[PDB]
Amino acid sequence: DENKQKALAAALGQIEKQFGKGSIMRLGEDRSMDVETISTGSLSLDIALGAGGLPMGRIVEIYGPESSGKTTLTLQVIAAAQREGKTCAFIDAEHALDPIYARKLGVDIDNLLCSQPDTGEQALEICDALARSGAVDVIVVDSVAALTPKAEIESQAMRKLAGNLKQSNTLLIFINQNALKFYASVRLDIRRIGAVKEGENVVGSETRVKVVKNKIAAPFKQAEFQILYGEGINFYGELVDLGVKEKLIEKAGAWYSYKGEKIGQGKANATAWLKDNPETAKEIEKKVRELLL
Amino acid sequence: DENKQKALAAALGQIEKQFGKGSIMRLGEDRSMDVETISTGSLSLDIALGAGGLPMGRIVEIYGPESSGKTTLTLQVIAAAQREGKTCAFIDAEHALDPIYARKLGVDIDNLLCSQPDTGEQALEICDALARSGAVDVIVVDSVAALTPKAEIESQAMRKLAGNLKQSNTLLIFINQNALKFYASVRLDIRRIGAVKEGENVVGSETRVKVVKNKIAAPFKQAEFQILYGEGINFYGELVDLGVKEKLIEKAGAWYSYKGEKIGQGKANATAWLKDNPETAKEIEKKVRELLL
Amino acid sequence: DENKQKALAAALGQIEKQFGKGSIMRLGEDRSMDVETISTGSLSLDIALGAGGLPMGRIVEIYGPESSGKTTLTLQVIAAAQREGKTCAFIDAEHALDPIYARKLGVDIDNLLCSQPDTGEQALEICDALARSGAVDVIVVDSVAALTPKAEIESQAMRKLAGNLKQSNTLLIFINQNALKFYASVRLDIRRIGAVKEGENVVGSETRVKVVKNKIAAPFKQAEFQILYGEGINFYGELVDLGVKEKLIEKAGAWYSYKGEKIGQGKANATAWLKDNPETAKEIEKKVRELLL
Amino acid sequence: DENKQKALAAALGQIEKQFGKGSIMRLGEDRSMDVETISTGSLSLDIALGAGGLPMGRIVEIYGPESSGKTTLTLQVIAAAQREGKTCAFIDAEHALDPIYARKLGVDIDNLLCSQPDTGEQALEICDALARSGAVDVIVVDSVAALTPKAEIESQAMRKLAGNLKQSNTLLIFINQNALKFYASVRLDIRRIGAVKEGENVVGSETRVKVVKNKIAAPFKQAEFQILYGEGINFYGELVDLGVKEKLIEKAGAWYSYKGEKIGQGKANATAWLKDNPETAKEIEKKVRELLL
Amino acid sequence: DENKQKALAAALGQIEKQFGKGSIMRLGEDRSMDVETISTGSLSLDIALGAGGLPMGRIVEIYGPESSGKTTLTLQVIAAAQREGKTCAFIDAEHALDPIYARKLGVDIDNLLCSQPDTGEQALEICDALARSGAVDVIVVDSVAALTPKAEIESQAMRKLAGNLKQSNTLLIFINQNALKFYASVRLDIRRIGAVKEGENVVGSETRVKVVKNKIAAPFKQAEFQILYGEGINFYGELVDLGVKEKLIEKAGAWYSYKGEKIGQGKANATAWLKDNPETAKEIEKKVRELLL
Amino acid sequence: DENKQKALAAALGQIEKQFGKGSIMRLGEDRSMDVETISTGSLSLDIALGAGGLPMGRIVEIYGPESSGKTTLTLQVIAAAQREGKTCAFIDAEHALDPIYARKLGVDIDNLLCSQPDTGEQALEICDALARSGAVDVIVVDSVAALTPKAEIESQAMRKLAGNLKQSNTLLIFINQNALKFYASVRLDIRRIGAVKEGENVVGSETRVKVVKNKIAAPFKQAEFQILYGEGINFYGELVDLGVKEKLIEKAGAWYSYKGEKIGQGKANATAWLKDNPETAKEIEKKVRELLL
Ligand SMILES: Nc1ncnc2c1ncn2[C@@H]1O[C@H](COP(=O)(O)OP(=O)(O)O)[C@@H](O)[C@H]1O
Ligand SMILES: Nc1ncnc2c1ncn2[C@@H]1O[C@H](COP(=O)(O)OP(=O)(O)O)[C@@H](O)[C@H]1O
Ligand SMILES: Nc1ncnc2c1ncn2[C@@H]1O[C@H](COP(=O)(O)OP(=O)(O)O)[C@@H](O)[C@H]1O
Ligand SMILES: Nc1ncnc2c1ncn2[C@@H]1O[C@H](COP(=O)(O)OP(=O)(O)O)[C@@H](O)[C@H]1O
Ligand SMILES: Nc1ncnc2c1ncn2[C@@H]1O[C@H](COP(=O)(O)OP(=O)(O)O)[C@@H](O)[C@H]1O
Ligand SMILES: Nc1ncnc2c1ncn2[C@@H]1O[C@H](COP(=O)(O)OP(=O)(O)O)[C@@H](O)[C@H]1O
Ligand SMILES: [Mg+2]
Ligand SMILES: [Mg+2]
Ligand SMILES: [Mg+2]
Ligand SMILES: [Mg+2]
Ligand SMILES: [Mg+2]
Ligand SMILES: [Mg+2]
Ligand SMILES: [Mg+2]
Ligand SMILES: [Mg+2]
Ligand SMILES: [Mg+2]
Ligand SMILES: [Mg+2]
Ligand SMILES: [Mg+2]
Ligand SMILES: [Mg+2]
Ligand SMILES: [Mg+2]
Ligand SMILES: [Mg+2]
Ligand SMILES: [Mg+2]
Ligand SMILES: [Mg+2]
Ligand SMILES: [Mg+2]
Ligand SMILES: [Mg+2]
Ligand SMILES: [Mg+2]
Ligand SMILES: [Mg+2]
Ligand SMILES: [Mg+2]
Ligand SMILES: [Mg+2]
Ligand SMILES: [Mg+2]
Ligand SMILES: [Mg+2]
Repeated sequence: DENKQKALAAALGQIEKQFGKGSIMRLGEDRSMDVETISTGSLSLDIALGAGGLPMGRIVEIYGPESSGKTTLTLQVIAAAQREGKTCAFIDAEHALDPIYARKLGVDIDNLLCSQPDTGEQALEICDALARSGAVDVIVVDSVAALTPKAEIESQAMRKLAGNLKQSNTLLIFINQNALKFYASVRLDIRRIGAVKEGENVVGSETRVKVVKNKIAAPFKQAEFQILYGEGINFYGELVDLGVKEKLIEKAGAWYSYKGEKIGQGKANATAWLKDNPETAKEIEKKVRELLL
Repeated sequence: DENKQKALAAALGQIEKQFGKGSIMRLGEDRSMDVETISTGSLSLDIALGAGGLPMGRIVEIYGPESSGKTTLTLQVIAAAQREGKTCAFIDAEHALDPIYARKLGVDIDNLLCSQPDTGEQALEICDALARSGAVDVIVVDSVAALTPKAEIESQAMRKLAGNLKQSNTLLIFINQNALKFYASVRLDIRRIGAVKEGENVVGSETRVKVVKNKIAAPFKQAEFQILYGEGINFYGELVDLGVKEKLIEKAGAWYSYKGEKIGQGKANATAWLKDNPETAKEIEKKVRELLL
Repeated sequence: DENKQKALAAALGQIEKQFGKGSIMRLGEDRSMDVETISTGSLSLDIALGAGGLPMGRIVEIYGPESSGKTTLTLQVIAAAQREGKTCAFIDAEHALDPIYARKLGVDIDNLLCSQPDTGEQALEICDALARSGAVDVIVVDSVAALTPKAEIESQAMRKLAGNLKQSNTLLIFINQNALKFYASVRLDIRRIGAVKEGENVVGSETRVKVVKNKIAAPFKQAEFQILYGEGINFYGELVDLGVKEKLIEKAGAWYSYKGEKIGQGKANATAWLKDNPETAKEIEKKVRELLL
Repeated sequence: DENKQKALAAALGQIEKQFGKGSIMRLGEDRSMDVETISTGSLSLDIALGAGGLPMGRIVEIYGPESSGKTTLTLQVIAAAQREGKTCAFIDAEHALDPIYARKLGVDIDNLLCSQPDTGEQALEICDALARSGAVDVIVVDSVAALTPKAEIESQAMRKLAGNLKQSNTLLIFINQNALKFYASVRLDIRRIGAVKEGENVVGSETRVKVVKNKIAAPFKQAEFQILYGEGINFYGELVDLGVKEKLIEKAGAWYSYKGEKIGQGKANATAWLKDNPETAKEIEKKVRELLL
Repeated sequence: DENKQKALAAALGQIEKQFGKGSIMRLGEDRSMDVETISTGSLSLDIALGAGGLPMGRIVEIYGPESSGKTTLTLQVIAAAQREGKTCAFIDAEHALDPIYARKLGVDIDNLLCSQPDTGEQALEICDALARSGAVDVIVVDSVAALTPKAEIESQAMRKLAGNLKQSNTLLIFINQNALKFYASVRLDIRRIGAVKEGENVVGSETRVKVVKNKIAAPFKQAEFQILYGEGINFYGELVDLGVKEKLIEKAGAWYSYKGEKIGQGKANATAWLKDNPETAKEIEKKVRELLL
Repeated sequence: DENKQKALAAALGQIEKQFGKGSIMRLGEDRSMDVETISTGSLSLDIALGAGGLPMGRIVEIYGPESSGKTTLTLQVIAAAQREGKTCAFIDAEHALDPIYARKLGVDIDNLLCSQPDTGEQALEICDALARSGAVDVIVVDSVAALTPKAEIESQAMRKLAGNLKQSNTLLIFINQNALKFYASVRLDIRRIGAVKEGENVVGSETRVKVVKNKIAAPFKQAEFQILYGEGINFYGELVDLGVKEKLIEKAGAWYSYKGEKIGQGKANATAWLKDNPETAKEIEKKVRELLL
């Protein structure tokens, strides 16, 4: 019993000492590695990640079918980073960025560095150079599948990239539509699981993200949220549901209320209220994070 | 005659003395090695295994095509072990565990240890460390085919692992989609042999498991059962068929009855009755096991 | 002339005296060594072997591509031996025996001894121990190619094995997919040379076995027969063709007849008739053997 | 001049007296030792050998890559010998003789003596015993490379063998895929130098044999012929070419004619004509031999 | 000074009187012993030999790796000798002479004497008998390494051979792949130092011969030339280079010219011109020899 | 004390008077016999020899494994002698001299006398005749081990040779790969102790020479230097190290400087500078010699 508990603790400790704190974990442990993170723009996903956002200095992979929300997520990560004065770069092989939508999500387009590489090797070399500069905080590559080998147009790189990103504390996200599978500290499976309709017209998509790999906190948690056309992740909608779940917001059938006052009849109205009262929303969000992180 | 019977008995005895009781057996012998086991969650498979479940302290291999039920089986083994207060670990290289489905199968996710190794060598070293701790009862590796060599990403280990697992009495299961082939005490070939439909819609799969290698009891026995989507192995369905086979449950055409009373018209209803009357089901299961083990 | 005939007879006699009766032979001689044999389940192969089956106390090798019929042949040898009350053992390194198919071929699975060795050395030692017991009549090793050396997993043996098998009169068959090449008294090359179709669907395979080495009777004879899925060697089909060849069964174009009566139109129907009239079939088989052996 | 011619003649005569007529020769001399021979089945090779076939009482080596035609040649030698009522033996270590193909080549399989020795020493002892009998005319050993030493399975012999073969006038051919190199009177290098196609399908092989050692006539001559699948050496094709070369058969562009009459348009048709008119073919063959031997 | 010059001249003279003119030499002396020679077929090698070819009545050794050009050289020596009406003999232990290639090199195959000895002792005795005849001008032994001692198959000879060859003025060349090392008057080290390609395909080999021992003229000179497949030594190519070196042929960058006229652009074309204009080539060759010999 | 010092001085003096100045010495004495010498081409070895080079009129032995640098050393001795107008002879039994390499080392090949003796006795007699001429300054015999006795091919000499060499003041070096051991005044043990690489490719060998016997100065000193392929002993490299050792050249970490100016960064560059500025190099060399000799 106690003897076995001590033997297990020691064994797990030796494993962590040899391979790192995130090398083995109990799926239910409420502990996370002390790591600097950048918000994904989704409250439920920041919670599912355990650390409250994506880890700096690491490689992250986000994959899923076209239109599942990969680009939207990375643009919101960039916006979050830029708000904190961080320098971001976008390595593009898709040729599909919409600056109007990006600005809507909060991205400072004017200060976003961008490269549209001729070959996959050039793209990786540019990433490594930005990584080695110690002056770039976030790099987004969209997408992996578009990176065509030079030889074709006419593993070793990943190892060096990972090392350089770690040394400079640079977060790098690969959007994908074994090297990456193994070098990534976080891998996200994102998919559209339904449509959001304001009556009879489709205005967005119901989205689900599974954290299939997580080396900074317990893996396999999931997040669900809506992505509204031209607006991005419906953060306040997530806050309504999580506020209720943590018993910070009461739901009397269809009426939602906070601290004894109604904020809206129906999730849509409750969401709008939080959005129009950001100072209070920030307090609820802060409370939710303290409880679930 | 008698002289030859004694010569054969002595020869087989010498073989067993030199290489172990399971080194040679008569395929029809109703004897099994005294070994501690953990249920697979399938009554027919526990029977096919001869010992009533998978043997602790040994290496087991379960292989078959994608979606044949390998993960489902290992999760039900984990659930069975945890119910008995055993400590389990999941070494993942697939990045595909669904905790919602796992909890449905009975797994205590919160207490499940999990590791997502960077390389095949790291995965094996972690297994060995858990094995040497003497504090881990069940280790599941999913999957063998995903374990990529470090050198690639940028036999000797099996021998030590097997020895350590034996010393600590730790069961280790490798999911695969010559080292393993020879070090494993039990090897299971699992495959989907049909679809289960509740009318016009597919709700599960007809499954067949062949015990192709068994060093704890006679090999080559087979098990057949259904795996229902979101529910796992249809144990009560197996109990209906085995109860009838052992003449514990009578089948009057389409009506099934127990001790003179009808439990259901059609296998589906009979199955539901056993499921809703677990105390009686446990008695029938106990009877079946005593007769076939 | 006569002087040369006597000189040749004496020389051949001296060779046989020094190395054994089967050390030299005329390929056309209708003489075979007096040796106890076990049927292969194929009438044409028993004939091609010259002695009417495989020789007890000797080593036999059967090799050919996967699915050529090696296992089927050895299972039918086991069934034939068991029918005569002989004790058989199956040394398995393939982990692929199907007891349902085996029982269909006539094998008494319950009484079949089985070993699934960890290493090639262990397998050979088990064979030798069974050989030295004087209580095992037939040993089948499947397969040679799967016997991995212990050193790898982490000639001298053949000599002793051959001697022990001879002393106990134990037949041992090695299934293979220079030691064996030279120690074997019979070596069979088996291959699939076509498909058998009952209309538009494949129901079996056309098979050809060449006796490439034979130390008990003249080598190089061949046998041709069908192996039907789930049924094994089509013995009665061979009997139809051989009965006709030896003029015991008449064939009037498409109609086959025996002793003035039609047994079937087309080989398939004639085969079915013999199968349903075993007492007569046994007489024809006996006649064929007396004529060709 | 004349003095030097006489000195050379005397010196060569002394050499021959001391070591044998074939100890030294002028490569262009049209003289051959009076020796009994057996045809190889190839007209060009019988010519290249100088004596018209292989010499009895001597050792011959035929070597070349697999499928070059070694076995085919030896089987045709056996057929030629048997046609003359000679007794032949086949010492086999290859376990690959096809009696159907052999009969096609003219071999009297029923009367062919055969031995499949356990060791290289046993094979040589059997050869020597057959050699000493004075009752065996031709011995073929296939192959040298397969003769494994007893010690391994668990020069002095060649000297005695050669002496015994000489005394009994027995021809012995070793098929190989320094002892032999030096004891052999004839050594043949055979190789496939192309494919023979009847349109778009391969039906045979273009073959070339070099007489690299010849102690009965001038060495280094070459022979070229085709070996057709299932038929053996295309003798009549050689006869067409040699008949033309010796101006016995005229070739008017594509039309071949004999004694003023066309026998075929194209080598294939001319060959067929000779084959269908053997009595005339034999006369042409006889003429060619008288001119080139 | 002068006194020392006279003392040295006398000492060297006494040495030569006691051991022979070639017993000591100045490496740069442009003097050679008056000896009859036979061309090697290589202009640069005849020059490197100092005497203009190999010396008659002496023993010569030519050694080097397989395919370096040893046989080619000896065949060209034989061709040169035969052109002058000399009688040549080939003592073969290699069994590899190609008469087609030999005729291409100029060898009169029909008149070439050949022996294929059973033992090394027999080969040497045959050489000695040919040597003592006084009727053989050139003897080539290929090869030394193949001469196996009789005792094995089941110095003193060299001394007698050398004496007999000297008395009859017979040149003997040993091809090798201390007796010979010391009895030989000339020893040649030949090796392939590159490939000759007519574009992208290999058509020959770049060859280098070092005169490591020379008792008829200064040793250690070297020769470089090409050996073209099926053609032998590229003599005209050597003539182009030597003609230029001796300023008999002018080279204006890539254009070669003789007596004011262009003979070709590039060495290949210049070579072809000399080959097609042999009467002029012979004059240039004669000039080169007079200057370098 | 003083009495003992005088007794020792007298005793050593009597020994020297009776057997020669070099019959006994203090290993540390900085005195050497007044003897004419010829440089070895190695500055460190000339220093280790004590006299500044090899002594004329004496016998020297240089031995070591193949490729240790024996021939290179003797060729550089010959070059040094010839530069001073001395007459040199090369007695060869190796048949391996490369005149291209020799000229590179400074040897005047054209004026080098050379003999390639048939027997060991002939070689020694030629050496003695050259020795007695009083007109040869340096004789090199390569090698001792190759000198085969006449009797074999089919001490007393050393005594006379030594006497004659002494009388004529002729230096004779025996290259070896008790007579010599005792008659030699200097014996050198040379060996390769490493490889010299210009990056990743081997360009030379690190060499060590031990003066194991020295009758002209204190024995047992050692020399270390590099031998570069195609260039010989790296003299300037030795000068850099010795210049530094004697504080004539300063080394500031990696920078070498002379008289206040940098000559190169790294030994390689410093070496190159001395090589390109021979007039200064000669002054440094002269200084080093005055200090260490
Ligand atoms: N340019 C855009 N303008 C308005 N909405 C957009 C735009 N791009 C994406 N969206 C919204 O985001 C959802 C997911 O798109 P996106 O993040 O581009 O998917 P992915 O990169 O996975 O293909 C869309 O269904 C849409 O509602
Ligand atoms: N996450 C899941 N949710 C619901 N059913 C599942 C889930 N995973 C597996 N199953 C059920 O189990 C069956 C076999 O799946 P699984 O055990 O994952 O196969 P394998 O691991 O061999 O690929 C599926 O066909 C399905 O019915
Ligand atoms: N389990 C089985 N069930 C039904 N038929 C089988 C089975 N195993 C073999 N057969 C039949 O035998 C044929 C040859 O198979 P087998 O004897 O196993 O080949 P091998 O051992 O040479 O690989 C198959 O093509 C099939 O018709
Ligand atoms: N059993 C056979 N049936 C038909 N043709 C054969 C057979 N064996 C050999 N041949 C023919 O002879 C050619 C050479 O075969 P073979 O004499 O066996 O070669 P080797 O003995 O040198 O390996 C083949 O390419 C084929 O055309
Ligand atoms: N039979 C041949 N036919 C065509 N070229 C040949 C032949 N034999 C030799 N050669 C040419 O001569 C070169 C050297 O061969 P050879 O003189 O036989 O070498 P060695 O006797 O030293 O082994 C070959 O690389 C080839 O270009
Ligand atoms: N012919 C040559 N060409 C270029 N370098 C040579 C030559 N001969 C010797 N060397 C150089 O001298 C080193 C020693 O060779 P050498 O003096 O011949 O050794 P030894 O005579 O002791 O066998 C070689 O490792 C090589 O670097
Ligand atoms: Mg670490
Ligand atoms: Mg941890
Ligand atoms: Mg996108
Ligand atoms: Mg561009
Ligand atoms: Mg990681
Ligand atoms: Mg044991
Ligand atoms: Mg047992
Ligand atoms: Mg799975
Ligand atoms: Mg085991
Ligand atoms: Mg016997
Ligand atoms: Mg017999
Ligand atoms: Mg099988
Ligand atoms: Mg045998
Ligand atoms: Mg004789
Ligand atoms: Mg002759
Ligand atoms: Mg063959
Ligand atoms: Mg012979
Ligand atoms: Mg003389
Ligand atoms: Mg001279
Ligand atoms: Mg050659
Ligand atoms: Mg000589
Ligand atoms: Mg003295
Ligand atoms: Mg002294
Ligand atoms: Mg040397």
